[PDB]
Amino acid sequence: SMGYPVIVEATRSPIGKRNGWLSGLHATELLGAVQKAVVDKAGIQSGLHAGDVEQVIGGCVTQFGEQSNNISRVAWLTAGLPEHVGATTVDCQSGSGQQANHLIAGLIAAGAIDVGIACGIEAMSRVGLGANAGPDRSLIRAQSWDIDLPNQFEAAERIAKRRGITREDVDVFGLESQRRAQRAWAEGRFDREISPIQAPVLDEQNQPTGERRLVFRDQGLRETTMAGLGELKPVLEGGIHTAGTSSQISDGAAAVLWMDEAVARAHGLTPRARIVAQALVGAEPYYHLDGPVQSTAKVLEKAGMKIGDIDIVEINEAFASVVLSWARVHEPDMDRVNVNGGAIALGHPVGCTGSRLITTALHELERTDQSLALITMCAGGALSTGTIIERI
Amino acid sequence: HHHGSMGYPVIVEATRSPIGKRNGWLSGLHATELLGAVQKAVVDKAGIQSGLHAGDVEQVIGGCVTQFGEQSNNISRVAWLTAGLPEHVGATTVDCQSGSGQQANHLIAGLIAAGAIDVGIACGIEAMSRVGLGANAGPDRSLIRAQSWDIDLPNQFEAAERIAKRRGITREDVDVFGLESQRRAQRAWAEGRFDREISPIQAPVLDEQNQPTGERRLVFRDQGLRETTMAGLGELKPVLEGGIHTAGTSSQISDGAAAVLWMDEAVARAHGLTPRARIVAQALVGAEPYYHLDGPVQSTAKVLEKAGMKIGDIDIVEINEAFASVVLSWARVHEPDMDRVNVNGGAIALGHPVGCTGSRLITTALHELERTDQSLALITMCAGGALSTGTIIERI
Ligand SMILES: CC(C)(COP(=O)(O)OP(=O)(O)OC[C@H]1O[C@@H](n2cnc3c(N)ncnc32)[C@H](O)[C@@H]1OP(=O)(O)O)[C@@H](O)C(=O)NCCC(=O)NCCS
Ligand SMILES: CC(C)(COP(=O)(O)OP(=O)(O)OC[C@H]1O[C@@H](n2cnc3c(N)ncnc32)[C@H](O)[C@@H]1OP(=O)(O)O)[C@@H](O)C(=O)NCCC(=O)NCCS
Ligand SMILES: C[C@H](C(=O)O)[C@H]1CC[C@H]2[C@@H]3CCC4=CC(=O)CC[C@]4(C)[C@H]3CC[C@]12C
Ligand SMILES: C[C@H](C(=O)O)[C@H]1CC[C@H]2[C@@H]3CCC4=CC(=O)CC[C@]4(C)[C@H]3CC[C@]12C
Ligand SMILES: [Cl-]
Ligand SMILES: [Cl-]
Ligand SMILES: [Cl-]
Ligand SMILES: [Cl-]
Ligand SMILES: [Cl-]
Ligand SMILES: [Cl-]
Ligand SMILES: [Cl-]
Repeated sequence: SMGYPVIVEATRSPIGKRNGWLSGLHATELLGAVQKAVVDKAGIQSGLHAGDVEQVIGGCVTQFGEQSNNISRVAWLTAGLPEHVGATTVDCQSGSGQQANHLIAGLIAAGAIDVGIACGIEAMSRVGLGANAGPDRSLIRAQSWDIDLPNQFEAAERIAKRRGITREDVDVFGLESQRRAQRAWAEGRFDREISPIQAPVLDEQNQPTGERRLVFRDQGLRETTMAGLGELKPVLEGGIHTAGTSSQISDGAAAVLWMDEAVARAHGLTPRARIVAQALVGAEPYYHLDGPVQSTAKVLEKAGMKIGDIDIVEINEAFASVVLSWARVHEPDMDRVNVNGGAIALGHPVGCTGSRLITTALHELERTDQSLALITMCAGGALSTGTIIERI
Repeated sequence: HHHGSMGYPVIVEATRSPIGKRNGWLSGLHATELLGAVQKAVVDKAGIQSGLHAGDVEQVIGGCVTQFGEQSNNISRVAWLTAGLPEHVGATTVDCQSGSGQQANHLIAGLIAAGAIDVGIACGIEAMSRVGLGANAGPDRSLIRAQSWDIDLPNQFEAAERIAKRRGITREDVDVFGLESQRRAQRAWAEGRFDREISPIQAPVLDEQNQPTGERRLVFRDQGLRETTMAGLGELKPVLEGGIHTAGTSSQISDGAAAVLWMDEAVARAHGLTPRARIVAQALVGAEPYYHLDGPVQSTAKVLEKAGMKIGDIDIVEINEAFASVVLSWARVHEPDMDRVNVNGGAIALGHPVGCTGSRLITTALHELERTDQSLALITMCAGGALSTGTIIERI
C-alpha cells in the first residue's frame, strides 16, 4: 500500500518559436501528441499500453481558451487515448511542469496509483501571457494588496542590481547558452529525448496550407556573437536584459512516465531515475525570481548534499540575471550548469519547461554515465521549484 | 535494495466558510480574500492546541475550476500572500474541474507520503458570483477544442438528463430527492451540526446593484437553505425543454472556500495535535463521456476495490449532488443504505462552489464521523471532462 516511484520514460517535443513551427497545432493537440509519444516510446520494448496509465498531471500557466478546462484531460481525449484515465492540470506558474512530476511521484508513494504521466504544455503562440487575467489587470488582486511584487522584467533588473550584474555579464551568458545549445544539436545530445511532431505548415501569414510535416529541432537556436548581442535593445529603459539574454516565448510540451518500481519490472520496463529530494518554496517577493537560491538550498538540505555532489544542473534561464544570481550565491562549477543550453537559446513554453528540464537532465546524466542532477526554476508569485534526481 | 523516507499523512484540522448563494452573502469578497481567510482559519484552529504557526506549513495545494481574472495566476498562492501569511510557503492551484478540491487533498497526502513535506494544506475556492462558469473559455467556445474533436461530450444539463434516462429516473424521483436534501440540511443546521466545521467570514455587503454599501457583516450560515415542499418542487419549470431537473433538483451556483490541514503522523504528535483521519484509498478516474457526470459509479468502485471493502462497510457517504440524477444513478448501481448518504444534506440545498466542494465534502464527512462516533466515510464527485474523484477516509 506504499510505492517507490521511478521514471521509466521521458520525451519532449522540439520547442517552437512564437508564431513558429508548432503554432499551427491546437494546444490540446500539442500536449496530446506528447502524452501519446511517451506511452508509445515505452511500448516499443514492453507490453505497456496507454490504458495502463492511471493518472496524468500536467502543468500549464495560462489556463484560458484552448488551455482552459483541464487541458491535461482534453489533450488525452483529443489524442484518442483511453477515457478511463484520470487527469489534472496544475498551476504554480513556471514551476508547473516540475511540480507535476513531484505530484505524480507523491501519488505513487502513497499507493494511490502504480503508473502515471507528469507533463507540461504551453502554446504561447495561441494563448499568450496574461490572457487568463482579463483586460483590466488591476481587478485580479484585492484592494488591500500592498506587496511590492514586480513584473518579470523589473524583477530581472532588481536581481541584476542586487548582485552587481552588468550588460557585459548577461551578454556573455546569453552567448554561452546559444553556444551550448548549438553544440548539443551538432553532437546529437537531444536526439534520444525528442519525439518529432507532425504539425500543420503555415503560409507567410499564419493560415494553414494543407501541408503537414514532421518538426525535429528546437527553433530558437541562431548564430550569435558578442558584437551582435551588443547591438540589441533592452526590454526596459535603463535595463540590461534584451531578447538575446531573456527566455524566448515558445510552444512546446514534455512528458515523463512514472511507475512504482515493482510495477515497472512487471511491465518489463527499466527504472531509470528517482527523486532524492523535491520542493516548492516561496521566494522574496521584492526580487520575485531569485527563488532558485532558496529551492536549491532546500533540496540540498533534505538530500544531505552540497552543490559539489551534483553532476548536472538545469536552472531555468528565465533571464540571465536569475542564473548569475543563483551562481554567485551557490558557487557551482559552471561547466556543469545548463550544459546543453537553456531557455535563452532553446525557448521557454512556460508550463512545459519544468517537465522539459527533468527530461533533459535525465538524458544528460545517461549520456555521460553520471548520477545526480539538480533542477531549479524561478516562478511567478515569488515561488521556486527544486528537484534532485538520481540515476538508478 | 532500498526502502525510504516516508510520511503517514493524517488530517489534524479542517474548516470551511459558510456557502453563499450567487450574488449573495459572500459575493462582495475578492476571491483571493475568501480563500485566504479560510487558509488562515485552518492554521489558527490548529494553533489553539499547539505551537504550530502558518510558517510551519510547507506547501498549500488549492482546487479552483474557472481560473480566470480574480481566480487566475495561482490563486492558492495569491490568497496566501493576500491574507498576510508567510512568504516562504509554497502553493499550487489544481484543476480537475469539480473534483479539484478533493484531488487537492489527495495530492497533499501524496507529498507527505513521499517525504517531500511534513505539513501541508489542501484547499478549494470558487467565487462563482465574481467568476462565472465558462469565463475561462473566452467568447467563442468552439475554439477551445481542436477541429478533430468528435466525442459526444454533453453540457452538464444535457448530462443530467442522459443519466436520468440511463436509469429510468423520473421527475417524481428527483423531486423526492431534492426535497430530502433541503430537509436534511435544515435539520442539520437547526441542530447545529455544522457549527464545528464552519469558520465565520467577514464580508462587505453589496446592495441590489451589486455595489458595496460600506457595511461589513459576519457570515456564518449556508445561504442556500429554504422552505421546500413536494408541491412547491412540482411547480418548478425544468432547466431544459423536456427535462426533469429544475432549480430545486440541481446544485446551486455558490461562493465558498474550504481548507484541510495535513501532517505526517509523527510530526502531528510532536506538536501535540491529535491525528483525526487518514485516507484508506483515493482515486481520480475517467468516466464515460456520453453520460459525462456518471463517474461516481467508477470512482466508488475503484476506491472500494483498493480498500478491499464493500459499500456496506461505509458508515457515511458524501456524494456531490451536482444534479439529483447523478446521485440516484450511483445509488441504483451501488445500492447503498440511503440513510447513510448525504446525511446533513447536499449541494442541492447547501450550494456548490465548484472548486471548493471537494475540500468541503471531506470537511463535512470528517465532522459527521466525529459527531456520530463512526469510522468510515466515502466521498465521491462527478466532474467535467468526464472525470470523478473518490476517497475513503477513516477516523483515527
Ligand atoms: C524578450 C522579449 C520581449 C523579446 O521579444 P521580441 O522583441 O518579440 O523578440 P525578437 O525575436 O523579435 O527579438 C528582437 C530582436 O532581437 C534580435 N535577436 C534576438 N536574439 C538574437 C541573437 N541571439 N543574436 C542577434 N540578434 C538577436 C531579433 O532578431 C530581433 O531583431 P530586430 O531588431 O530585427 O527586431 C520576449 O522574448 C519575451 O517576452 N521573453 C520573456 C517571456 C517571459 O516573460 N517568460 C516568463 C519568464 S519569467
Ligand atoms: C439550476 C439553475 C439553472 C437555476 O438557476 P436560477 O434559475 O437562476 O436559480 P434561482 O435561484 O433563481 O431559482 C429559480 C426559480 O426556482 C425557484 N426555486 C429554487 N429553489 C426552490 C425551492 N427549494 N422551492 C421552491 N422554489 C424554488 C426560485 O424561487 C426561482 O423562482 P423564479 O424563477 O420563478 O423566480 C442554476 O442553479 C444552475 O445552473 N445550477 C448548476 C450550476 C452548475 O452547472 N454546477 C456544476 C454542476 S455539474
Ligand atoms: C509564468 C511566469 C513564470 O512563472 O515564469 C510568470 C512570472 C511573472 C509573471 C507575470 C507577472 C506580472 C503579470 C501581471 C498580470 O496582471 C498578468 C500576468 C503577468 C503578466 C504575469 C504572467 C506570468 C509571469 C510571466
Ligand atoms: C465544473 C463542472 C463540474 O466539474 O461539475 C463542469 C461540468 C460540466 C462543465 C461544463 C461543460 C460544458 C462547457 C462548455 C464550454 O465551452 C465552456 C465550459 C462549460 C460551460 C463547462 C464548465 C464546467 C462544467 C460546468
Ligand atoms: Cl485501454
Ligand atoms: Cl505589485
Ligand atoms: Cl557567465
Ligand atoms: Cl513529414
Ligand atoms: Cl552561436
Ligand atoms: Cl500563524
Ligand atoms: Cl411535476
